[PDB]
Amino acid sequence: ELQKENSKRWNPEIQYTSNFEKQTGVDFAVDSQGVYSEPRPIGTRYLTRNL
Amino acid sequence: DGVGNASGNWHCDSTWLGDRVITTSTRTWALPTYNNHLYKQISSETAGSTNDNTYFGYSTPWGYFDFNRFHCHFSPRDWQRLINNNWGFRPKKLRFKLFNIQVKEVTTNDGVTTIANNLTSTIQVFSDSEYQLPYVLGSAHQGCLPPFPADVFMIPQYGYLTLNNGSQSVGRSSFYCLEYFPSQMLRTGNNFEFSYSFEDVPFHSSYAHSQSLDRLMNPLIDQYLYYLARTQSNPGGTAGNRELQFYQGGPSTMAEQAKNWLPGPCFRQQRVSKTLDQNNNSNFAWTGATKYHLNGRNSLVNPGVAMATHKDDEDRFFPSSGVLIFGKTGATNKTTLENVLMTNEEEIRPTNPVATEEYGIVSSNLQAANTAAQTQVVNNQGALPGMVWQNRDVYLQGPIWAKIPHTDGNFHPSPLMGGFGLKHPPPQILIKNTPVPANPPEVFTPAKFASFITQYSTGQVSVEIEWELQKENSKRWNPEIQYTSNFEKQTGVDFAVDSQGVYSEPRPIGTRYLTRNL
Amino acid sequence: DGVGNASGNWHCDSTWLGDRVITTSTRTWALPTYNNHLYKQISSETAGSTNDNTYFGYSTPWGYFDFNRFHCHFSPRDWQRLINNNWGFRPKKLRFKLFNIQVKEVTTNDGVTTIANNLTSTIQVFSDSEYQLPYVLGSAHQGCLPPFPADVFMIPQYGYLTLNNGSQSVGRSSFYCLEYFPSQMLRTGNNFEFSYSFEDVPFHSSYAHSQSLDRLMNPLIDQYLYYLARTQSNPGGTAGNRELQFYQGGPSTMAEQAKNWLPGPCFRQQRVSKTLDQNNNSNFAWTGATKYHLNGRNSLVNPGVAMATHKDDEDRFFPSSGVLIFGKTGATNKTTLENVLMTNEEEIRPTNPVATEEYGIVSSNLQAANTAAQTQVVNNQGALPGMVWQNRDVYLQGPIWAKIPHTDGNFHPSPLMGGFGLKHPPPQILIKNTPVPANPPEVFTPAKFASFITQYSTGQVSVEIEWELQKENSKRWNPEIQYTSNFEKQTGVDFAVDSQGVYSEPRPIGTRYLTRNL
Amino acid sequence: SNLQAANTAAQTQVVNNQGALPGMVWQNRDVYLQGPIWAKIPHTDGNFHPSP
Amino acid sequence: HSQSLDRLMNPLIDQYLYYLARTQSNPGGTAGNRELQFYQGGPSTMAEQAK
Amino acid sequence: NWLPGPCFRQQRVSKTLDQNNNSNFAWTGATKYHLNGRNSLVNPGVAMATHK
Repeated sequence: ELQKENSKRWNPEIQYTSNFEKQTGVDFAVDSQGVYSEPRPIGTRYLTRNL
Repeated sequence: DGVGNASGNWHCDSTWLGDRVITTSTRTWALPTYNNHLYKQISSETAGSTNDNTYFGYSTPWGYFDFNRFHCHFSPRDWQRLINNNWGFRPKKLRFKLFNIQVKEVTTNDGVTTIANNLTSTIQVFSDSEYQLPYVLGSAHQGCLPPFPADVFMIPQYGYLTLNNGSQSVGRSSFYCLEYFPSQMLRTGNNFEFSYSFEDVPFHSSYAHSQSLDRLMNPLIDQYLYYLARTQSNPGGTAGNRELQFYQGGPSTMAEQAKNWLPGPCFRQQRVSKTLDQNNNSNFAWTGATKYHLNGRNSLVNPGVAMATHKDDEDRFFPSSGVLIFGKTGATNKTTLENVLMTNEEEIRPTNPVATEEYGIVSSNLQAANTAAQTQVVNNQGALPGMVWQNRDVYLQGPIWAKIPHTDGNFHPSPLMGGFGLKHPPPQILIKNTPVPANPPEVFTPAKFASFITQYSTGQVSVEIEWELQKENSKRWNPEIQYTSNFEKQTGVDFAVDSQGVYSEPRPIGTRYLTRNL
Repeated sequence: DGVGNASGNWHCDSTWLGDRVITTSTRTWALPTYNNHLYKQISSETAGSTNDNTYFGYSTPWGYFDFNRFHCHFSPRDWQRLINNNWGFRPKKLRFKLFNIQVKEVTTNDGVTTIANNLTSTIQVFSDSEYQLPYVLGSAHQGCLPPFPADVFMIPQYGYLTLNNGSQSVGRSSFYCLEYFPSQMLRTGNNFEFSYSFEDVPFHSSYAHSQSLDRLMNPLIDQYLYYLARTQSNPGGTAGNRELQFYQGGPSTMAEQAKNWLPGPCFRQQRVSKTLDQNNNSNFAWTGATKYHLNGRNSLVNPGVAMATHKDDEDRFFPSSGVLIFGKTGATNKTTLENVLMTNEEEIRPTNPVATEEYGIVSSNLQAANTAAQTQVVNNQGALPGMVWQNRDVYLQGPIWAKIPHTDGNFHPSPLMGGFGLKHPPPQILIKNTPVPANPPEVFTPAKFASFITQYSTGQVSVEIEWELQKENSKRWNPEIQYTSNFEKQTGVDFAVDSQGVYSEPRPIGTRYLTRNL
Repeated sequence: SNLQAANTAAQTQVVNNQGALPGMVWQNRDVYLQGPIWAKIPHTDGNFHPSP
Repeated sequence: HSQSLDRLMNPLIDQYLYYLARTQSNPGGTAGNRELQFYQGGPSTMAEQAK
Repeated sequence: NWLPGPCFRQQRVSKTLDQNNNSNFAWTGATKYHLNGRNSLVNPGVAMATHK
């Protein structure tokens, strides 16, 4: 069950995003040998809210 | 609904109806233009304040209405009725109105100022009934409806703060435009209205306990439980050798008896006397205070956990920052002791620990044949299974409610200044003058418009609340303590005006007069 | 409907409802008197402009409303929602209102200016819902509803141009009187309204392709088709004699494989670097530009066919006139490079050719035993059977729509600045102050009346649009690129006000963030 | 830590641990794509804010 | 959260509650003798305010 | 995921007279609380285990 956000913030928020520049491999994919890997940890607290 | 028609009447009244009381209030307000119709970023850089005082935020051109004080609704005679005859109370319903709107334009010239009516200007009002804006109420700010009904008041300016790193902002700072809401526009001849329901909340305790927590036994019978009395049986001299002796519950040894209930938590503060030749010759209002620490900043614990002010026979003492302090009539922001009014929470001495003393004593080691026992003083203590405690009182000139912060966990969410803690409190009402531009040039310019006509507005406001009463059901035989007026002659009446026309309140009035068996 | 009654409320909001989003906006305007209630003929003779700049037209006393920009309707947070979660969108319905009208008279005297209310003056509004007047919108003019809702704006003056021969007119030049239309007159207490339906139009592509057009094969298998590989079989030395050798589709030779689809058309422009010590020491902003030729005049190709800005690793380059350029906060009309904001169309590199490079190579002759082969570089190319291409992106601070010219033929009528091309666009709304003559003489004169009272008017405007969303349906396993805010500390917030009260937009924001398999 | 007087300076003590006090508000720990989802609360007589 | 717990006030208005500011009123030198002085909630003193 | 309960540590006393210290500490070295200027033995208090 999802709880949707209902914010009146005027300016844009912080969002989780992928890399933009060139690398040797893709994050969250396999390498030339067939091994899956996860680069970093990903949390959940990106949107904001008035305490 | 025109220029020559009133859109509301005056309603100031009180109606006691058994288990309910209904109050109604009406006042006259005035609203200037704030910030020149601009939003402005504010910071602590202008202040040159310290790291603890560092802040980053915004200021807006809107005002807001504030009636979060008991004297906005109760007159002193009504407060006396309530606190002398009831054990508890709480709010039920609210109703709000704005009527008889007037808008004026101001022209200054040659040092002569003129004022005329503007019949076609509007104002903008809305309620934040979904709690999307920062809730700025509930911080004990000035700008309330005045206690005396014949007084005219000025509406305060609205602003807020967001996250900062020094005098900087961070990527999580939020900016808010209030014009991004739906508002209702009012010319003269229009009015505004809304109603609200209070969620279910506990009654405020308007009583004092008439027993103490360590004296809940029968003083004539003994107990069937033993306690360790002696360890070194001394027959009279130094020849006392080891022996274990256990006693039986007795009336004289009230303390040496099994109990069932502990006192509440503590956060021990510094003691300060009302005698300058009793306090230490040093400045320790900040270095020796009680603080908390959050994100590299310090902040005074003010007022904090509800504790008793002083013990028996020690009324001249008080904690550094553990009481509410109001000011007498016409005081400055920087003031001495004979011009302030301090409260007393010494009616909760039966259950809550004294603020300036320690909680208790615990052990620190394990004694042996050749090691004496050791103890350690407990100057702070959180919740333990078995604890009971009271809350802080409310005053005729104090706050009514606070908004509980939306978090994952809280613990006993009573606001520490006193009042009713609400997850969905009465919403903020914001009001503004609609800008009227002066004459623009006759050739188009994209430059930002900045020439305006000076305006302000005035009108009437009313607010009405229904409260639920809890009546007392006591079998006390002898008479009780009651709040009462003076009997002897003075120069003036308390809670009235003087020869110059100034209203004043002499003392603070609490609620805990009737008693109750703990 | 009187002097003391508001005829509308404030409505600024957004409502996301699944496959639709509805936006609403309200602003405050001011309208001066233009031209002294006169129509005037204008020409390039006063300018002393060149043959290319020669023009002949008219100017009118009417103003007009303009909201053909995305930030008139979307706030930056809403634009972020839209571009981070959707593959496409398009407009559906429109609604327009004008309310709370106020008219004022201005008296100047002794250097003292006074302003009073005129309760019996009117204004004149109408919509050109049959498209009989020249459509002046859709040329990226200033005079829009401001991006920040708390800003007051001035309405622009309306005029148009017709056919000219130098600074002269010809027998086919058209003059237009706007009073020759039916309008609606509004005193204070009246309001105005109309609605419109958008014709059926394609969704805007809010995605970037994740494959390229020359890489649509399987990289493990070979083809069943041969291509000519060698012509002079060289066994290692200069003794190579004639021989025809054909190869088979291989993974290494991706380019040497039969395909099915060509890139789009091109109109190759000049390359300009962001390094002054990399650009040539000469002025070539006009002599070496890309132009078209129409009726003896030249005109810059600006911005023109949608092409990619730069190739890989070459982000410091850009075409001379092949991108959109906005200005930072508070810039003049003549400006240097560190005060402008340039866009990047490099996300259409998978299908569209780079702007500053050539299309391809073709042959020029017929080789023989004693004639070497020759080629020729193709710097321009129209449509060929097999071509696929993308359109230019839209920006939060760019235009929304354009009117397609009524002609006999067009080709892919997407407007070259970006947006939705419409044969029946939202009509122009024109507004004017009704003239109030001063006191005439007391003896009749046929001479033309020329004494008027100075007036201007102010009021509120609102506009509401409903958009249709196309949701994304992707099976990508790894995460996508998303527009995001800064994370570290700065002095101010992006898309907010500074300490002086000025709103500003730091960067341009496009729409192509999510991806899609070509 | 003490009670100051005319001839006694004030003293303090640093609080390195603290349980629940009336008035406290707090957040919980975040969850991660590669972390646990749930835990079983132990069957006892009392708990306090049983978030794992 | 986009606000902090010690910054939930309005930064333009003052409070109607006093706090103990000084104990040894120093007129500038070492001749400061005992005196109790109470202040009023101010924007600069965010920490010195009832919460 | 789970911590033990609260504590109010008390003095240890052995059932061997030649193991307990040669002194009377049934009141001076006890565990008390303080309420309105009076002291009172914490008896029995928070539920804790008797011995290890």
